[PDB]
Amino acid sequence: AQGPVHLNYRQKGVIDVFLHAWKGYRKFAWGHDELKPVSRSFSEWFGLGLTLIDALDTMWILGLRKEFEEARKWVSKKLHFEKDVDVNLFESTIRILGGLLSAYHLSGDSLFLRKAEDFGNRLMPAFRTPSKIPYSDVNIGTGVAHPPRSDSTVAEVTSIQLEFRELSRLTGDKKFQEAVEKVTQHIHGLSGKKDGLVPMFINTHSGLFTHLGVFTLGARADSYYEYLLKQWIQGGKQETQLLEDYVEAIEGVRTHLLRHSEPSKLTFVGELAHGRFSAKMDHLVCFLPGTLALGVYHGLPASHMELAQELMETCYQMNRQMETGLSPEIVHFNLYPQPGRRDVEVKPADRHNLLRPETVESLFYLYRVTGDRKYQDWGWEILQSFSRFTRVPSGGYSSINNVQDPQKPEPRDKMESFFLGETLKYLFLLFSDDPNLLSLDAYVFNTEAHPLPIWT
Ligand SMILES: [Ca+2]
Repeated sequence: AQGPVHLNYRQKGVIDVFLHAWKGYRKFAWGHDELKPVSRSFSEWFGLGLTLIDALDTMWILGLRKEFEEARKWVSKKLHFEKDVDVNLFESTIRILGGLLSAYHLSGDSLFLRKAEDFGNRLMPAFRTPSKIPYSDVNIGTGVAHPPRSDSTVAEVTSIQLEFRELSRLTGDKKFQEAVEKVTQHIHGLSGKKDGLVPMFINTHSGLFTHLGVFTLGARADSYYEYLLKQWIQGGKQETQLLEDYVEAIEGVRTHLLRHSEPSKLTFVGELAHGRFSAKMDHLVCFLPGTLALGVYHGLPASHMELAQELMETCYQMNRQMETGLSPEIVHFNLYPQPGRRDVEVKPADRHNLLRPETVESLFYLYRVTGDRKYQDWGWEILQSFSRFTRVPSGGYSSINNVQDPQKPEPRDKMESFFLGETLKYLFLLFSDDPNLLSLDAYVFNTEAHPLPIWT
């Protein structure tokens, strides 16, 4: 139990956490999608070693080469896509394809690229629709795609571009990029948006937005905005339409979803349903200050930086206002000026924490762009909370049901793959004082924290 001497104490700490988490995966869920830390068991979503693949690049970046080699062997011998299983196009793309692509780039091991190309081909049947807008699910073994148990969600079909574009770039096979870019282009000219803000669903037959008039930056839409900017960055900042749509969208957020709480005036993003504003902010929305800061770094308006800094503070508060120091799934703010009234309110139904990375993810970007060490300090505090309230003695960490009860957080007995793929990776990078480590200038992270090279 020892780590490299050159590591500053905070990265060192992240590694200790990763090791305790991995200890659980190896002992009770090796080769399985997710670990059930409490019951020392495991769960299967796709049956593709999800946690392992999602953690490949994180292990490499943390210098856990021994563990990486071991995981590599499993991919080499146990990973088989010749399976009769339905997978979500979006979910499998960001974790499996994205994870394999990053692993390939960091290790230089062709195995990961071979698996990526295999997986990518099995996903293509999803685009066989009248509109070319892909179905939500696709059976990687039978080759048949189909809608949800309905239309497809907008964020899902517009948050797979980074991965598909890179696969085409590496293989020379243009079908991946062309299919994915068709979607992006179709969305670009689609009416039904509200100043850049997009609806949550789109019909695969008509190719039109559905559930019109309802807008959120949380689930079903969050990554759409994220990928407009990241694709532009990935392509060497030459695709102006992407930039324009992004800039328009941020203005749309300002004009329609941005409000301030009372009495502290915390800047937050709410939801809009047919003209009615809802002061409801899912933790998922905390990806925004990071994306905003990332844009500023690449030449976007300084107003984006002000907004970034304000939302980072709010996100930080969503975490720190809780008794465990961990943000709940959803937070309701107050617009009603009332003396004794606070700003943050959480409904008993939304007090869970699934070990989400959104806050630490944005801390990473805010730090890289501003250089303010307070963002590192904030991340260290959140890590402490994960260690104190989610740690499972036998190994691993678990999502919890009550973020407001430090005496009884109530483990849900589940470690999501993104805890190791995203949360611990962003924290490790946040604590790095080397701006050249996965520089914002040379790499762009997909929505599951898998770095991809910026095209030259
Ligand atoms: Ca994400």
